[PDB]
Amino acid sequence: SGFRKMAFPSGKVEGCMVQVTCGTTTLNGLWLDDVVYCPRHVICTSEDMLNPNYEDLLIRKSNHNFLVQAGNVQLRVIGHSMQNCVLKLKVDTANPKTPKYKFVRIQPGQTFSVLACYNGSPSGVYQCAMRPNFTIKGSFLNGSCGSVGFNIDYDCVSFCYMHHMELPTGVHAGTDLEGNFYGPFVDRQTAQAAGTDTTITVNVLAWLYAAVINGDRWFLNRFTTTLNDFNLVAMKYNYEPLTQDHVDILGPLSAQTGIAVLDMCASLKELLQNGMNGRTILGSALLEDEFTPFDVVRQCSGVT
Amino acid sequence: SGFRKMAFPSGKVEGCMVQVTCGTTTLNGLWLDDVVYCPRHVICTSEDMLNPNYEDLLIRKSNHNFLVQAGNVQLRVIGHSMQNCVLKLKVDTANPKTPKYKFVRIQPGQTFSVLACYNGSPSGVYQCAMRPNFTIKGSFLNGSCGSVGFNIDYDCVSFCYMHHMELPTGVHAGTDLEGNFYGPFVDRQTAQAAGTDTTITVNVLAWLYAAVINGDRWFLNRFTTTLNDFNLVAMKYNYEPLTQDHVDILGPLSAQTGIAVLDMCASLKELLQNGMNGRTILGSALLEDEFTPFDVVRQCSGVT
Ligand SMILES: N#CCOc1ccccc1C(=O)NCc1cnsc1
Ligand SMILES: N#CCOc1ccccc1C(=O)NCc1cnsc1
Repeated sequence: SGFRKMAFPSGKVEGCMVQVTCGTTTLNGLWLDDVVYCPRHVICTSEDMLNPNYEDLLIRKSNHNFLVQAGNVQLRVIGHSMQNCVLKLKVDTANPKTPKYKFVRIQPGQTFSVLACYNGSPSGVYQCAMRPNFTIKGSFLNGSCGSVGFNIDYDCVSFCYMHHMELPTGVHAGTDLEGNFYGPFVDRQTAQAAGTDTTITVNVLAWLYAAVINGDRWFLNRFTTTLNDFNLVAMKYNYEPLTQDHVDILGPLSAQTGIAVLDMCASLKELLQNGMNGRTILGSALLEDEFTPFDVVRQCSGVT
Repeated sequence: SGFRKMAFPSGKVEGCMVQVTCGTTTLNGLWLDDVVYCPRHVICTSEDMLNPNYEDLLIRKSNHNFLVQAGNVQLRVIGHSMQNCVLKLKVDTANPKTPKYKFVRIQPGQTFSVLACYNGSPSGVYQCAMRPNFTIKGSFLNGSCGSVGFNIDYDCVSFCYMHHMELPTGVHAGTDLEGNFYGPFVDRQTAQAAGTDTTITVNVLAWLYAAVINGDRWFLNRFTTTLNDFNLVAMKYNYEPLTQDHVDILGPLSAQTGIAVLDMCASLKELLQNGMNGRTILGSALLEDEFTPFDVVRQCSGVT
């Protein structure tokens, strides 16, 4: 019993964190096999950040200009390339701590763990979610660029995110491990406002099932609704539209608790229309949306 | 920018997790040097849990009865002892992944990271706090016993907690690494109700400073208070009394933000007397108390 914002064990990802220096800029890199992956803005100076031409800037850089340090030992750069907004630094040594891995581009609503690093060293681990506006509400300071988001399936690490920047509103933007940004963000110091931060409806439902399982049942009501009715209510409150796909994904939670998905929707509907009235659900005074139906099933079953 | 419930990187602790089996019971163990530490209720059967005499139960167990498995390889038990509520299994091999470590008994209000394990394998990491009633609001299922709480200071892991049980109210009880329970809990299936779960006042103040630093300032008011006045308000709301020691601990946060500790207390006082009025602080609708003044300083400065 008990429900917590749980991150994956970070050991496998710690073994990949390196420090990348180019000129005076120092950020983090991800070392998998003989390749070190890092944000391309490592090649920029504070004067370049406003409007950089990365192709032009990269002409001035050679293999010896990128200083890669794994722990306290220097890695030899035998090649470099730019793929979208990341740099791939071919080193002469394969990372001996390289776990089994995949590079996946996740959808908004999916959650992942972030290993926050500074100067190639891990400082903390926390759980995140790709917001519907393609931002992440991380906790990142200057020098955190290069830190990665990830999911683990027993022994395989699926890298999904790499941190690149903080928007003027304090939220975060980054790429997948192919260098493609999530959303419309560009790696330059320009006007980039985020879109509507809507609530992940399927994740709030999953978190309501996690509360029923753990004993919090005060919010269960005598009502039901239809998908269309609930969606009219969800539109008003800036909640993502719930689809039949989301209902099917909530299937094993509905099955375990014996509460039909549309019944839980009518509970969510009343909570939106009436508030919590000073009460709490899983020790939280607001409707949590950063646990997927999969995270609930994993945490509640004990998947290792 | 951004403030998250951040856990320490778990790699160093993952390298210590082993599986301990005694008869039909299987729980987790912590392998440091040539010693495997685990809860003593590993020697109990479901029939013993009601009223066990661990000294008597232990007479029937020999070195070969405790099956220690580090990863997929078996560890040889060359000795066993009981220290309070833990068992120390002397193995023939020192753990080659033993980090620098200390065993510390923490006070209530202190926070730590938990590495939740099942069958010796880590499944998740989250941040906890020793509640003022000596319980922890963890996320633990059957077989999670043996999972440990910890803090890291650069390279040294301070082990502070080992999970032992779940009280009938769904909260958790456990020991320090010497086997001494936090609070009055006993490792038996008996009536054990928790005391008042008061709010950690110094941690709410620290979290209010973390919000000011990160841009959330709506709650800052034109008022101030005295320690005695604030404490009368804190008594009413089941908040821990604030001491001059807590004021001094909040010194660097007060210094960085330029907001006197007693001014932040009057902000906390108004928030307690008037509620949040549907607003949020650091994306939370309730006053967070599981970040110490040290955690705020660490997260906001980027200590690796
Ligand atoms: N605002 C802002 C940028 O500062 C940061 C704050 C938090 C996390 C990362 C950075 C960071 O180091 N970005 C560097 C950068 C990215 N694209 S052009 C320069
Ligand atoms: N209620 C209850 C116990 O079940 C648990 C739930 C969550 C975490 C641990 C346990 C657990 O395995 N305790 C075993 C135990 C501890 N002392 S006598 C038997």
